[PDB]
Amino acid sequence: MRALVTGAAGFIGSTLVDRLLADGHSVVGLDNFATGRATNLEHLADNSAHVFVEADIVTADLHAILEQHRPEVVFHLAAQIDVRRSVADPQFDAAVNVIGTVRLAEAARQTGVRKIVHTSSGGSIYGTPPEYPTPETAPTDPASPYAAGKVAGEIYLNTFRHLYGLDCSHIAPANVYGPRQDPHGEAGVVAIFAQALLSGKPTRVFGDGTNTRDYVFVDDVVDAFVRVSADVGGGLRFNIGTGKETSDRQLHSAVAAAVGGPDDPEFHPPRLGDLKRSCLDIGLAERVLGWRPQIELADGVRRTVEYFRHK
Amino acid sequence: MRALVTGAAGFIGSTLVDRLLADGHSVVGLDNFATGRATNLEHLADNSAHVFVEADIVTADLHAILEQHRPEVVFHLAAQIDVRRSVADPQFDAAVNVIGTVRLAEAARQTGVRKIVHTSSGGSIYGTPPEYPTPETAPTDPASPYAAGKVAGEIYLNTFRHLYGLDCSHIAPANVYGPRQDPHGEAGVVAIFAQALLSGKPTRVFGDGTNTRDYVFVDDVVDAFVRVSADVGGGLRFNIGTGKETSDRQLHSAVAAAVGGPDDPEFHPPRLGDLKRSCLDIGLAERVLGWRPQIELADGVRRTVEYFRHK
Ligand SMILES: NC(=O)c1ccc[n+]([C@@H]2O[C@H](COP(=O)([O-])OP(=O)(O)OC[C@H]3O[C@@H](n4cnc5c(N)ncnc54)[C@H](O)[C@@H]3O)[C@@H](O)[C@H]2O)c1
Ligand SMILES: NC(=O)c1ccc[n+]([C@@H]2O[C@H](COP(=O)([O-])OP(=O)(O)OC[C@H]3O[C@@H](n4cnc5c(N)ncnc54)[C@H](O)[C@@H]3O)[C@@H](O)[C@H]2O)c1
Ligand SMILES: CC(=O)N[C@H]1[C@@H](OP(=O)(O)OP(=O)(O)OC[C@H]2O[C@@H](n3ccc(=O)[nH]c3=O)[C@H](O)[C@@H]2O)O[C@H](CO)[C@H](O)[C@@H]1O
Ligand SMILES: CC(=O)N[C@H]1[C@@H](OP(=O)(O)OP(=O)(O)OC[C@H]2O[C@@H](n3ccc(=O)[nH]c3=O)[C@H](O)[C@@H]2O)O[C@H](CO)[C@H](O)[C@@H]1O
Repeated sequence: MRALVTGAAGFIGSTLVDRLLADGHSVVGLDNFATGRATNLEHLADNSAHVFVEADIVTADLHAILEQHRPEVVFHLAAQIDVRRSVADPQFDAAVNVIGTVRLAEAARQTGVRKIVHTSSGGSIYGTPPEYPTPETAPTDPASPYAAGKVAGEIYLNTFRHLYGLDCSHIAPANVYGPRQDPHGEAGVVAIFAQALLSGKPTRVFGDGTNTRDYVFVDDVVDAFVRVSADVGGGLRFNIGTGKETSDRQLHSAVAAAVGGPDDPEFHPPRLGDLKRSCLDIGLAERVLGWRPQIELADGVRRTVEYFRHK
Repeated sequence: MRALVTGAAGFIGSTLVDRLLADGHSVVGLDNFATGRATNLEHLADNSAHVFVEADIVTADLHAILEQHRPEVVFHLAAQIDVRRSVADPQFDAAVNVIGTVRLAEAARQTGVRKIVHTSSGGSIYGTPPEYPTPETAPTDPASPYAAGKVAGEIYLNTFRHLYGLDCSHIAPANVYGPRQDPHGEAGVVAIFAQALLSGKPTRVFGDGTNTRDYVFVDDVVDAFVRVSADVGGGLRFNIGTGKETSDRQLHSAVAAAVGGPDDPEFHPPRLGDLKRSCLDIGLAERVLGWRPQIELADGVRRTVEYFRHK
């Protein structure tokens, strides 16, 4: 197939590009390097099955781009990713995550694209649901602008599906970690911890450290994207996680172990916009896509620390 | 109270301004005249309790405006209102209806505003719903970009409510009609019919004329805004309608009978994005707010025709 990946210079995006190429697809990457990194794609310089387009999804002529490249599937991973940043500038977050998605859908519906695979946020969209692990049937209740824009994006794509029959599915990951996650990013606790502990710099947890997340390895997430790209799960969201909770404090201990040395984080005040608890029910992805996560946290953390050592 | 009404130069907006003035409130009207008309407010030239601000919610410094006027309640009626226009340019519709709402909320949460009363769209947000009349508990399923943006607007305001305790309620009217509705657009069937039939100009219905809507009179809708402005229904949507379905053809007959001319509309192709049926369950507004619609269609049509006769 011809595939186009927005956010392709990023952590999950670049990993997805690699998988698609390995599966024998031709892949257009698109990114504006807001948070992405050239080194994430540098290995592809001589691969003729890959073409990279620098473009801002907010302002670029996406119609022209899609008309030129004719992707069958668009994997949409370009986004403002930081919850705290979304609180500080909700307009900017909404422009990238909502307007950007709308512009892409409008371009795609006119250029013969079969399907857009959206990236939602399984971690943030549910808020404080009565059910953990949380199924997709649980009402959304975003408590950050980031979460709100992600929901908004799903809704718009569902709208384009009704209007034009432009197919869509929403990949809703939990907390994704692994090789290529930015060590110096504002988000990405595993990368942050690995970076800090390997350089013997201070680390911190927020609140009393009891916040929980559902940590899912990047390769597992990438596999879900691939599975959902087919003519399946139309207009549906799929939670992509492990369905297991790890506290901030427990994760610190797990990274500290893999790195070796001290397990002694500082305790800082809670961050406005951050949920206290997150855990995804992944039953639908299994029943519908045949998808199951392969990597357990211990194994994944090893692989991640391994990566950060080599760099 | 100190009120601010966005979309104040518009149909519902100007009518709401009048009501708030009549109730003894001070009112700041805000509009950019995208679809609003100065003539809707000209009667206030020498009214001592209204001040007008010409501003675009997408780009103006709303922070400074709200800082100056310190409104307790913002009635948010500024929007791109045409479903077909939203299909033709979903980006523009999203910019006004989503980005504008976000900018407003972000300004409001910083300027001590107590509550934003949002205008959703009870007619469009449910798409094709499971049942008619449709209650607020029915899932949203927008099938036009306009509908999608209204849903997104609700969600963002709920988010700001979580973040900052900036209160919000969502007025979700059906199909509003009455004096001051612009007769020169493609939206606002009652006004379009009334002016055309009065002038002996051609009229049209779309498809086979069987589309139904729930026609609710502007004065009733305005009363709902007033009631919900108090500390009641935080984070909730209220359907505002009559719970009665009238077909396009039936509506044309009603307007023609009031005008007194022929009842012979042209039939034009169906409009992409337009739902076939709309009917709202108004039980929640009745219980919580004590709101009930007073004006039946026949009465409302008469009042509307008479406004256009003398204008
Ligand atoms: N990492 C997680 O835990 C996680 C889980 C759920 C959702 N997500 C979603 O996954 C996607 C990828 O995130 P990531 O973890 O790889 O982070 P990332 O920052 O590495 O990737 C995001 C990419 O989008 C690009 N981008 C941002 N704004 C853009 C714009 N206006 N135009 C073009 N490109 C733009 C960035 O430059 C970057 O390369 C995002 O949609 C994110 O919201 C991430
Ligand atoms: N008429 C209906 O049947 C109905 C029912 C449900 C929802 N609504 C909502 O009610 C509200 C009022 O609509 P209406 O029927 O009075 O239509 P209208 O066009 O008369 O009023 C909308 C007003 O918003 C203003 N506006 C638009 N974009 C703006 C911007 N960027 N900055 C500032 N002002 C801007 C317009 O100039 C206009 O005065 C809208 O939010 C509409 O979506 C209407
Ligand atoms: C629950 C939730 O909304 N999850 C989403 C959110 O992740 P988060 O915003 O939760 O990601 P993050 O890596 O910033 O935080 C994860 C966890 O680690 C903790 N922490 C973080 C940094 C640090 O130095 N120390 C520390 O303890 C933090 O308190 C939290 O409980 O955004 C991601 C994109 O960026 C994804 O969309 C996730 O699905
Ligand atoms: C069901 C629905 O989504 N309703 C919403 C939508 O109204 P609509 O988009 O339904 O409003 P409209 O006045 O454009 O059309 C109402 C009805 O009148 C018919 N018609 C219209 C014009 C004409 O010349 N002849 C004719 O027959 C049309 O086929 C439709 O069935 O948008 C409004 C804002 O603008 C509100 O948000 C409404 O809640």
